Amino acid sequence: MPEDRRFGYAIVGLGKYALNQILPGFAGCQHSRIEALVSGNAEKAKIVAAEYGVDPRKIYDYSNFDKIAKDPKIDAVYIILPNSLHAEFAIRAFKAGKHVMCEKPMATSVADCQRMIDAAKAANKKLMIGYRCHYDPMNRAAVKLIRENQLGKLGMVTTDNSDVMDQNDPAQQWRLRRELAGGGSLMDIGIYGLNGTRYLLGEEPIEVRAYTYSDPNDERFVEVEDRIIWQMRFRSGALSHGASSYSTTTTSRFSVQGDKAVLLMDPATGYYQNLISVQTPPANNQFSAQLDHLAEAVINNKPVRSPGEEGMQDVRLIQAIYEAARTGRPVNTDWGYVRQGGY
Amino acid sequence: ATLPAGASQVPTTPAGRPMPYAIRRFGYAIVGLGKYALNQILPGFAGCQHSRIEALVSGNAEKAKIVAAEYGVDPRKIYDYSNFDKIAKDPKIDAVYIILPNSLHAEFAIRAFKAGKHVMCEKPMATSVADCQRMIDAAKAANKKLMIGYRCHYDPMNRAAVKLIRENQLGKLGMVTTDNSDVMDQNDPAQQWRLRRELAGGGSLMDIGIYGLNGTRYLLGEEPIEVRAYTYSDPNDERFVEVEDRIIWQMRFRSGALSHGASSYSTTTTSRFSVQGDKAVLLMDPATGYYQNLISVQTPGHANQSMMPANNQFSAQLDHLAEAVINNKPVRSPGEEGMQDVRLIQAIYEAARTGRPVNTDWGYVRQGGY
Amino acid sequence: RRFGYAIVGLGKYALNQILPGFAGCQHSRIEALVSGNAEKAKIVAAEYGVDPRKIYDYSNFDKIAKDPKIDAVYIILPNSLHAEFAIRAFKAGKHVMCEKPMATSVADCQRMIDAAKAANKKLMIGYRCHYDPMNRAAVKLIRENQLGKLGMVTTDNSDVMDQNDPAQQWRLRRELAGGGSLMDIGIYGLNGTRYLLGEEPIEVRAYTYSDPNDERFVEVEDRIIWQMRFRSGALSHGASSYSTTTTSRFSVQGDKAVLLMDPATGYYQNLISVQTPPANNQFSAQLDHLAEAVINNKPVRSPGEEGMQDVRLIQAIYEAARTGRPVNTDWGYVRQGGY
Amino acid sequence: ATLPAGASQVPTTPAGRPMPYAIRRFGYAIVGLGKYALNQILPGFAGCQHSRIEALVSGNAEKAKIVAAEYGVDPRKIYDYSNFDKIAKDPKIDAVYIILPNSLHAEFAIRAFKAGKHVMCEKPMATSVADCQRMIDAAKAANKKLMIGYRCHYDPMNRAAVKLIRENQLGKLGMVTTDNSDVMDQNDPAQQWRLRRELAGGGSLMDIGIYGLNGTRYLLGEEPIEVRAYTYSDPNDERFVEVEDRIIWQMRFRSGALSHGASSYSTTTTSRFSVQGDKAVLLMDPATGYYQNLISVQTPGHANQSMMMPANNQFSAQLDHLAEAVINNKPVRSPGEEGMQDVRLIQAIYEAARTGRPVNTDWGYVRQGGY
Ligand SMILES: NC(=O)C1=CN([C@@H]2O[C@H](COP(=O)(O)OP(=O)(O)OC[C@H]3O[C@@H](n4cnc5c(N)ncnc54)[C@H](OP(=O)(O)O)[C@@H]3O)[C@@H](O)[C@H]2O)C=CC1
Ligand SMILES: NC(=O)C1=CN([C@@H]2O[C@H](COP(=O)(O)OP(=O)(O)OC[C@H]3O[C@@H](n4cnc5c(N)ncnc54)[C@H](OP(=O)(O)O)[C@@H]3O)[C@@H](O)[C@H]2O)C=CC1
Ligand SMILES: NC(=O)C1=CN([C@@H]2O[C@H](COP(=O)(O)OP(=O)(O)OC[C@H]3O[C@@H](n4cnc5c(N)ncnc54)[C@H](OP(=O)(O)O)[C@@H]3O)[C@@H](O)[C@H]2O)C=CC1
Ligand SMILES: NC(=O)C1=CN([C@@H]2O[C@H](COP(=O)(O)OP(=O)(O)OC[C@H]3O[C@@H](n4cnc5c(N)ncnc54)[C@H](OP(=O)(O)O)[C@@H]3O)[C@@H](O)[C@H]2O)C=CC1
Repeated sequence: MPEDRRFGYAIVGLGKYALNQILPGFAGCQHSRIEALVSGNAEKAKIVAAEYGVDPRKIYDYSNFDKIAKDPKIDAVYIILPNSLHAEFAIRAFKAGKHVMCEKPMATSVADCQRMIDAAKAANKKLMIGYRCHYDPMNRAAVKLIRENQLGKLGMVTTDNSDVMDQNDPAQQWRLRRELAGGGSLMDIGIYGLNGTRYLLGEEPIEVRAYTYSDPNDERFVEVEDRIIWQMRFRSGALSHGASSYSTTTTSRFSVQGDKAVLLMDPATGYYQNLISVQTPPANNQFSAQLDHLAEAVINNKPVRSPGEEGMQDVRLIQAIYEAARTGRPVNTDWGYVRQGGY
Repeated sequence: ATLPAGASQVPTTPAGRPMPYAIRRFGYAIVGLGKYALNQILPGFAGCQHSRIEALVSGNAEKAKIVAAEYGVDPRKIYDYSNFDKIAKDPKIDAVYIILPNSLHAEFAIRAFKAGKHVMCEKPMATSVADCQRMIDAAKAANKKLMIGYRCHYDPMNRAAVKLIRENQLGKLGMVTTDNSDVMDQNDPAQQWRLRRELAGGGSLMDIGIYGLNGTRYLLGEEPIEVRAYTYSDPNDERFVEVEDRIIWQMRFRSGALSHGASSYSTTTTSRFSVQGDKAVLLMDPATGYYQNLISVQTPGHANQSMMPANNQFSAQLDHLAEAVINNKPVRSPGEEGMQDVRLIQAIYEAARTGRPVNTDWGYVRQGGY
Repeated sequence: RRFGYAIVGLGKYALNQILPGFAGCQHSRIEALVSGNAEKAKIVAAEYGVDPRKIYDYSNFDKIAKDPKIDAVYIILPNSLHAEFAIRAFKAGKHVMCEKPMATSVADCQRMIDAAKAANKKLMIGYRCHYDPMNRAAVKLIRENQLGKLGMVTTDNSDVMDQNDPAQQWRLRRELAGGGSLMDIGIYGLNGTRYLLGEEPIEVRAYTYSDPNDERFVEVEDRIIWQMRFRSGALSHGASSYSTTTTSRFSVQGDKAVLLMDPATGYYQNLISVQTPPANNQFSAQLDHLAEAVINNKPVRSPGEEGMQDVRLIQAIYEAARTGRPVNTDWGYVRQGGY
Repeated sequence: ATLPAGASQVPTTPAGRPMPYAIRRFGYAIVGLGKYALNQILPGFAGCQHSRIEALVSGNAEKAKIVAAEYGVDPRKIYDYSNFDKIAKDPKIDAVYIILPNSLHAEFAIRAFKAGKHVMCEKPMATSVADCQRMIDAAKAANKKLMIGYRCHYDPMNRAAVKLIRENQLGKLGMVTTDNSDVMDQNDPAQQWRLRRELAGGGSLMDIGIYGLNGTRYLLGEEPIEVRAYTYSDPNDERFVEVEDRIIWQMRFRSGALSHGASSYSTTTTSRFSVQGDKAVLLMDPATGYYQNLISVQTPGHANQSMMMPANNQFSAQLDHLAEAVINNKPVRSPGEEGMQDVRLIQAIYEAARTGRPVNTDWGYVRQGGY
C-alpha cells in the first residue's frame, strides 16, 4: 500500500539498480522510506535528494558513512554497490548499529559472507540479501502450485538467464572487472537460475557439474566468464541444467518438469511482467514487497525470508560450480545447508 | 584481447560514479480495476510504443493503491467515481479507457468527454442504442475521438483471416457459422452484474455472442439486412432468470450470404467461426481467444492448410487510439461501429422475442472498411 | 461369404464407394448387378468378377427371386425410386438395404416398412455414419459423460452442386430428389445431432434461401438453416448448402467440455477432438451388418423406422421454413436399440 | 432461368445412366503397423500429391487386413517379414518406409534395397554407427535413395525458425537450449522395446532427445566439435534397467556457440527449443509436436512477438519429398549420412556420460546440401 512511514532507509550507491528500480520502489511501500543517501558523487546525490525529497543534510559520502550511527532516523541501510564492496559496508553499517539490506550476490567470497553474518550477530541486527524474486507474486505462485503437487514428482529443471554486456554502461564496467564482480555471468545473473532452481524444487543440490567458455577475442571477457553451463543433481533424484550468458540478449526462462505436468516461467525473474503457465499431457510489486519485508521483520521482530545464510549458500554453490567448471569433474555439495522457514 | 578502458579504469575502492543509464506520449486513465483490466489490459501496456498508464480510477482505494504500485503510477493520480471529473485538470491524461460493467459505459464516457479527454470504451458499447447516440454526440461536441474495444480488430490472426477472404481465396461467400460461449456462475448468482439485466443490458449475446455477430460482419465485409433468432434458458436456473443463456440467430446479407450463430452461458469455452465460399472453407478456432488464435483453410480435394507479430492485440489496440490522435487520423473502431452491433443485438432480441424475421437494412456504412 | 448382394443403380456411391467397399467385407459379396446400361454393367460386372448371367435391369429385376444365392438387395437409385424397388425387391424374399434419404415422402417410407414385414425380411437404411469408427467413438465418449451436460450442437454439411455431373442432375429436380441440400446432405447433420445428443427434437424452426437467378435451385433449395430444441433442454443449429465447397463439421458443447468433429461425415480421414476449458471402414461395416443381423437373428442398427424419422423431421423442417413458424415434432418416436 | 439443359432432362422413371465421375505416381510399402505408422503416417498420406499407400508389411494378418481395407489397399499386397523380400516382384512399390523398433532398421533397409527399392527409415537410423554405414553402402549398391524420417526437417514452422535465423534476425548465435520428454508407460516395461537395450540401443536420448540433438544442429547450422554429458536413473525404477531415463548434454561448436539439453522418460511431455543470439532470442514451444509447432521471437526492449500457409503438413511433405527426389533426379534432404551423424554423436554423448570426460567430435562431417 502507497503511503509509507516508519522504517528509515539509507540508500548506498546511486547507480542503475538503485535509481531505476529501488528508489521508485518506495512509492508502493507501507513502512519503508528514503531517509538518507550515501554517494561518492555530491552533485548526483544532490539531484536525487531533491527528487525524492530527502533532507540534503542526510547525504553522506563513503568516508563519513559511519556517522549514520548518530542518526536514529536511519533504521537500515540498503547496499547497492558493486559485489566486492558489499561486505565492507554491511560490516561498517552493523558497527554503526543499523540493519542491512544487501544486494546479490552477497559477497565475492564465502569468507566475506561469513564475516558479514558474524558482524550482524555481534550487533544483534538483521541481515537481508536483496533477492526480489522471493517477494514476487508470480514466483511465489509458482512455488505454491509445486507444493500443492500440481506438477507431480519433480524430475527436470531447466533455467537460462542472459543479457548483453555493454562496456559503455558504467554499471556494466565493474561487472567486467574480476575483483569488483568476483566472477562473470554466474555471479551476476546465473545466480537467479541457481537460486530459483533451489526454491522451485525446495531442495539443495548434492552434486554439481559445469563447463565455461568465452571467446578469447572478446575484450569483455578477458577476466570474467561470458557463458557458463552447470548441471545439478538433488537428493530427491531431481536433476537440472541451466546456463548464464553475458553475450546473448535478455532471457529469463525457467522450466520445471514433473511426471504430472510441466511449469513454465518466462519471463521468470524480470523487473516488471513475469508470466507462468502449466502444461499437462492483488499483490504488491517485488521491489516494494522486499523493502517492507525488512521493515516488517524489524518492526515486528520476526525472521526474514532472505537471510544472510541464504546469500552465503548461493555464493558457496557458485564457488563449487566454478570449481567444477575448472576441473571438469563433479563437485560434492552435500554440506548440510538448511533453509530457514522454507524456500 | 584487452579489457576496455572503461572497465580497467573503474576504481577498486569506493568511488563516485556517473548518473546511470535510464532503462509514451499518450496517457491513459484506466476505469474499473476488474478482471479484464487487471489480467489483459494493464499488462498489455508493456508492449506498447505510444501509450502508457497515467492514472487509475477505482471504487476500491486499496486496489488502486496496490495496482498503481505494480505498474508505477503516481499514487496521487488514483481517482474514484466521484472526483473522476477532476481528471480535466491533469493534462498528462490523454484518454480514458472505460472497463466498467455495460450499464455504466455511457455515463462515464460522457463525463470523460466533458473533461476534454478522448475515450476508449469496452464492448458492448452501451445497453441502449440511444445511449450509444449520446456517447457519439458527447464526443463530437467535445471534438474528441471515440473508440470501442474490439481487440479482434487488432488481432493479426483475425486480420489475416479478413485478408485471405478479401483476396477471394474462399470464393463467393455463402455461409458463415459462429459459436461463442463460457460457463457463467461460479457460485455467485445475483453477485454477477453480467446476470443482472439492468447492468449487462443482455445475456450471452451482449457479452460474448457479440463476438460472433461482429466477426460475421467483418468476415463477410457487409451488414445484415434481415434477422431471425430463438432463445431458451432452463427456467429452473437462477443464473438466467433475468438475462438469456443460450440464443441462436440466423442472418441474411445483401450479397445472398447467410449465417447462423449462437452464444451460450451454460457451456464450456468455445470460440469458433466458419466461413464457406465456393472455392474453399475457412475455419478459425480459437477465433477470439486472448493469446493464440488459429485459422485453417480447406479446399476440396487438397489437404487442410493452417495459415501462418501474431498476437499483440491488446497492445495493438491501445496504441491505435494513441496514434490516431497524435497523427490526426480516423479510428478503426469508431463509436458508430459499436452502435451498429448494439442496434443489431437489439434487432436480434426483438426477433427472438417475437419469433419472426426483423428487417435491419438501415444502410449502416462501415467507415474505412471492415 | 454366406450373404450375397444385388446392387441396383451403377452410380457414384455405387461404384466409387460401395463396390470397392466390398473389398473389405468378411460376410458379403457383390452377388449380382442391376442396371439400365448393360454396357457399363458389363464393364463393372466384369471387373468385380460377376457372372454376366446375373446382369438384370429395371424390369426382369423380379427374377431375383429365382437365385437363392442373392440374399438381399441394395438400392442405390435416386430418392424418388427408393420405395418402388424396395417393395419390388421384398415381394421376392430378399432383404433390403436402401440408401438415404429413405424416400421422398413419409407415406412411401411406411409402405416400405410394411412390405418388409410382409416378406418377413429385414429393412436397413444406408447410414454409414452409424458404422463409422470415428462417429461411434464420439457417441461413446458422450455417453461416458466426457462433455458433461449437452447444451449446444452445431452442424454444417456442404458441397458445390454441379449441373453437368450425372449423379447430381436428378438432385436438382423436385420430383426425383424430393428436396434439396437438406434431403441430400443436410440429413447427415440432422441424423447426427440425434445420435450424438441421444434424443429427439421436440420442436423445430427453419429458414431457407436460394439465389433467385441460379438455375440449379428452381425446384430444390440451395441453403437451409434449422434450429431445434430437445426434451433435455439442449439446442442445436445446423445448415446444409449446395453452393459452397465441401464441409462436414459437427460440434457438441457440454458444460464440461466441447467435442469437435471435422471432417464429421466424410468417406475417410474423419477426425474428432475433445477440448476442455483399428476397426474396419464404415463402408464395409455397413454391408456386413445386414448380413450379420439376418444370420444371427438380430435387429439392424439402422431400422427402416429410424430412416423414416428423418424423412418426417425433414418434412417438418421444410414446413417450418415454409411458414416461418416453429413446428412441433414431439410425436413420440423411439429409436429402438439406441442411437 | 430454369433447370439446366441436362438437369431438366431425366427420366422420372428408372433408366440408364452413364459412368460416374472419377476420384499419385509413387508406391509406398509401410513396414510395421504400430502406433506411429497407424496414427501419423498412414493418415498422413491423405495430403500427399505424389506418394501413395501401395503395400503393407505386417507381422499380423488380422491387423493388416483391416488396415488394408481402411485405406483401400490391395488385400493381395499384405506381406510379412518372411516373404518381405518378395516385394521385389511388384513394381508398383517404388519405396519402403520402415517403422519398426530401432534394432530392426538396418536389417530391413538392406533387404529392401536388395529388392531394388528406395528406403524411408524412421529415426534413430540404427542401433550402431556400424549398421548406418552398412545401410548407406547397401543403398549405394542398388543405386537407390535412402532417407531418414526427420519430419521436423519438413515442418513449416521448423523451417521458418531456420529461415529467420539464417536471415540474422537473432544475430550471432551463442546459446541453444533443448528439452524433450515424455512419461514412458510404467506397466510391465520388460514388454516395451524402448526399455530393452538390444532393441532400442539406448534410452530417452535415442528415442526423443535426438530431436534436441538434431534441432540444435540445424538451428545453428553447424556441427558440435566437443561434447559433454551426464545421466542418471532411479535405480529402483524397473523401467530403466537397460536404458537411461534422463541424460543431459553440453556441446561446443566451431563458431563458439554453446548448447545444453536433456531428454526424459519420466516427466510430462516437453518439446522446447530456444536459440539465443546477441540480437534476439527464439523460442519454439512446441518445437517438434505432431500438429502445430509454435515459435516466438523475444527481442530486447520490444515485447514477445509470436511468429505465425500451409504450416500443418510435415508428414505429407516428408512422404512426397521422397517421391519428388526420385521422380526428379535430386537428392533427399535427410540422407542416410545425416542419420549416421546423429547416431555417431549419440554414441559420443553416451561415452561422454560414461567416462565423464569431454569427447571430441570434430571429425569433419559436412552437411551435404544444407540444414
Ligand atoms: N538483485 C537484482 O535484481 C539486481 C541487483 N543489482 C546488484 O546491485 C549492485 C549494484 O549494481 P548496479 O546498480 O547494476 O551497479 P551501478 O555501477 O549502476 O551502481 C554502482 C554504484 O555503487 C557505487 N560505487 C561506489 N564505488 C564504486 C566502484 N568502485 N565501482 C562501481 N560503483 C561504485 C556508485 O554510486 P555513487 O556514484 O553514488 O557512489 C555506483 O553508482 C550489484 O551488487 C548488483 O549485482 C543490480 C541489478 C539487478
Ligand atoms: N474486449 C474483451 O475481450 C473483453 C471485454 N470485457 C468487457 O469489459 C467490461 C469489464 O468486464 P470485467 O473486467 O470482466 O468485469 P469485472 O466484473 O471483473 O470488472 C468490473 C469492474 O468495474 C467496477 N465497478 C464499478 N461499479 C460496479 C458495479 N456496480 N458492479 C461491478 N463492478 C463495478 C469494478 O472495479 P473497481 O473495483 O475499480 O471499481 C470492477 O472490478 C465489460 O463491459 C465487458 O463486457 C470483458 C472481458 C473481455
Ligand atoms: N450415403 C452416402 O454416402 C451417399 C448416398 N447417396 C445416395 O445414393 C443414391 C445414389 O446417388 P448417386 O449414385 O450419387 O447418383 P447417380 O445418378 O450417379 O446414382 C444412381 C444410380 O441409379 C440409377 N438410376 C435408375 N434410374 C434412374 C433415374 N431415372 N435417374 C438417374 N439414375 C437412375 C443408375 O444406374 P444405371 O445407369 O446403371 O441404371 C445410377 O447412375 C441417392 O439416393 C443419394 O442421396 C449418394 C452419394 C453418397
Ligand atoms: N519420428 C517420430 O515422430 C516417431 C518415431 N518413432 C519411430 O518409429 C519406430 C517404431 O515406433 P512406433 O510406431 O512407436 O512403435 P510401436 O511399439 O507401436 O511399433 C512397433 C511396430 O513394429 C513392429 N515390430 C516388428 N517386430 C517387432 C518386435 N520385436 N517387437 C515389437 N514390434 C515389432 C510392429 O508391427 P506389426 O504388429 O504390424 O508386426 C509394431 O506394431 C521407431 O524407430 C521409433 O523411433 C516412433 C514414434 C514417433
